[PDB]
Parts: sequence; C-alpha cells; structure tokens
Amino acid sequence: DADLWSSHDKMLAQPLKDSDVEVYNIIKKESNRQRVGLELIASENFASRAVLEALGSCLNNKYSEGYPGQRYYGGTEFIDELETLCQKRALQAYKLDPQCWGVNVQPYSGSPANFAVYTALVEPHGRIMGLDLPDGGHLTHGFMTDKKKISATSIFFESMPYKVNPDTGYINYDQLEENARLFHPKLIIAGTSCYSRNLEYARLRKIADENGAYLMADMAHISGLVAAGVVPSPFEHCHVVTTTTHKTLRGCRAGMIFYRKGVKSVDPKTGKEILYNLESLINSAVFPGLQGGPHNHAIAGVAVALKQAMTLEFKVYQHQVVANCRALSEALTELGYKIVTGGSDNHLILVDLRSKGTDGGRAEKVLEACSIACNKNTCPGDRSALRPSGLRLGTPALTSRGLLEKDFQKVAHFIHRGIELTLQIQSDTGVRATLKEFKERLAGDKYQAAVQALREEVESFASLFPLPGL
Ligand SMILES: *Cc1c(COP(=O)(O)O)cnc(C)c1O
Repeated sequence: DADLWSSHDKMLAQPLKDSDVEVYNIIKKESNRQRVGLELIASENFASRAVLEALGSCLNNKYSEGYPGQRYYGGTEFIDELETLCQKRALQAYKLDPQCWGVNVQPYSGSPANFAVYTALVEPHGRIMGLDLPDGGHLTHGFMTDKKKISATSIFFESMPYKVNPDTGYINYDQLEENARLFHPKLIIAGTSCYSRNLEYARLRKIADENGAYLMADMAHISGLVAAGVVPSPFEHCHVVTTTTHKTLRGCRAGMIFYRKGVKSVDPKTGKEILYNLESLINSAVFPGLQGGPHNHAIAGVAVALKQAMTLEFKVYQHQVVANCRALSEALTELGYKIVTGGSDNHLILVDLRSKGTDGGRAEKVLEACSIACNKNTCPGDRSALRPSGLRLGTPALTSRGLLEKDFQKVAHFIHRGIELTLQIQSDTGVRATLKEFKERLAGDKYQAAVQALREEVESFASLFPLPGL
C-alpha cells in the first residue's frame, strides 16, 4: 500500500550511479575515452563545469512557450529573468548596441537556428545560396543532387551553391556575383563548416544588396573567435547572424539568432524611414512556428557560457587557439604536407593528403585506431566525394585542455606517424584495393602491434592533460 510508494519517492531521488549502472558506465567509459584521446575534430570542444551544472537544474521542468512579457503559461518570473539575461549577455559578448541588434536564444541547436531564419525571411521555395558542401559548406546551407533534395533547406527552399576556387582554395566571390544575377537569391549564407580563412563579408554584403537579398552569417565554427575579437566580426556587414552555442564558444548544444533592429532605410525626399522587421518575423518563426517549449536548462548553460566568453581568460584561450593552429599548420607544412590555402586565419586547417600519396578516408580510420580524432574532408579539386583527399584538423578541443605550440608540434609528429602507418597499409594491400579491404588489414594481425604502440604513446601523452567537465 505505502511500501512501494516510498520506493517511488526513493526512485526519483536515487543517484544515476545506482538507478542506472548501465548508463552510468557508458558515461564513465566515454569520459575515459575523451581523457586518453587526442581530439582534433574542429567542431569539438569541452564544456565548463559551471555550464554542465546548469543543465541538470530544475530549469528542465518549466514550460515557457513564448517570450518574456509574451508567455502562454504563467509563473515565469524567474524564467523571464533568465532568458532576458541570456540575450542581454549574448549582445554584450559581441558588443552590439541593443537599439541596432536583437537576439533569439531559443533555438535547440545550430541547424534549428538556421532553418528558423529561412522559414521567417525566405519563405517556402524562396532562393538561398550557400557554400557548396564538398567545398566546406554545411548541410543547412543547402544540399541536393540531380536525383534528390537531401538537406531540409533544399527540400523546403530552393538552394544553389557557390564554390571555392579549386586552384587557390579560396571562395570564388567573382563566380558568386555572376550567378546571383541569374539565380536571384533571397538570402546568401556567409558561413562555413570546413574553411580556414576569413570571409569577405563586406564583399558578400555588396553582392547581397545588388540582388536585394539578405546576408546571413552562420558563425557556428568561429563564434568563440569572433567573441574574443581574434577574427573580424560578421556583425558589421550582415543582416542576420546565426550560431551554434557549443564548438568554439564552449557552451552546451544550442543555437542563437541575431538580427538587425532600427532603421533599415529612408526616402531621400520624404524623409520617411522604413524600419527592420526581422525581430518579429524571426521570433514568430521560432515560436509559434517551429518550436515548442524552450529548453530553459540549455538557455542557462548558454547564459553561463556567454559570461565566460567575455572574460580575459577566454580571450587568451582564443588567441592560443589560433597560435596553436599556426604552429600545427607550419609544422606539417615543414614536413611536406600541403595545407589548402597554405595556412589559416582561424582554429582549423584542411590537410591535402595527396601530398603524401594517400587520402583522408583511409587516414581517418588509422588515426582513430590510435586515438587521434579527426575527420576526412574533400579538397578543392577532388573529382569524387567518395574518396576525399583531405583531413580537417582543428585546435579548440586540445587547446582547452592546456596544449601550447610546443605540444601541438608533438601532436603534428604523432599525426605524421599515423600517416606513415596509413601509407604502409595502403601499399601492403595493393594499389587497386578498396576502403573495405583497407579497414580489414588495419584491424588485422599484421598491424596489430604497430597500432597499439602508437596508440599507447598517444594515450599516455593526452593523459598528461586535464579534462574539463566532471
Ligand atoms: C555546427 C554547425 C551548425 C550547427 O549544427 P548543430 O549540430 O545542428 O548544432 C550549423 N551550421 C554550421 C556552419 C555549423 O558548423
């Protein structure tokens, strides 16, 4: 009667460790995996303990559909304090005049943030232009083939990509300018997932105005760098700026949408001023358009991450991120590796493995087997996305653990050793071999000892550094 009811109360207060050992262990094994490994996936990072704590708060429970001062349900005085605080901070982090900029901090992640913007400004079947996927663009920027529209962006809107010059490695703004006059985009996306150089925002803005299109920046990858001023800000030339809250910003998974406010334009003779309406449209799209109840626990993590993003420690961190990237880039360049574009203005680089006689697909697996985390990626000039020539390496994750230039040089050496091992296996299985066979030889008995040797040396080196979280 009441024996089991007390057991119920004990169930909701019982620690994860006892309540679900199966899930507890998976988390433990994962924490260990992250500790002993070398994280070089550009999109990765480590959230601060303060941010992670906010996620487990009672904020999870409150349904707060709507916005501060425009809620559906009542009892949101504390939730309103939090959301208003989070957006106040978001504007500060980028030094934005509240009278000129506004922000929506409700997007569940980066992709939902982007889609929300298209839904509000582009509308069904409206045209969008983004960097081609194999050229370093993101799925949310549009992706389709002769056969089908793959990304939701291509499915609900009409997208056509602009490309990177296969020779230089830089975005071909000239071809974009030409095609925009033919396509008539309603919105141009200025953002990348795998690009080492700064974007010519002013030029993009010019091309946008010529076609009466919106210029939307997707700063997901460089959000942290832009915050610390380590890279030029997209806010000066863009109408809308979307972003992820994790990655280089070090918060929890979520997203934000920044939009222009105030005077859009004026009439020379009448003096009548037209104002921006981005705030209303974008807010309406997030809710009641696309999303439901806000994830207040995440909005807290974001708010916390934004306070940290404004500290000097963070600024130093971001400068170190770029310094480590330069160190890593030049170390590999000196070693005969071809870096697309020759270098980088940010946290990542794209290494063209054709310079060493191999590809990123094979190199990715070998490096993984040795606890070196990174991802394959097509290079400008690749005749097939099935056999990508490069590897995308980013420094934010390891930099957060304390790594410095000297450490990144050691990391560069470790990476090269992985490539040697890759080359060995590649030649050992023949020149007409498939990726399927390569994976088998890698997990085979012949290279078992070599992999373990390198893996252990990698793991013992990574183990020397702290792992933010706990
Ligand atoms: C990371 C990223 C996103 C957001 O991805 P989510 O996994 O949905 O958070 C969107 N656009 C770009 C360019 C990104 O790099």
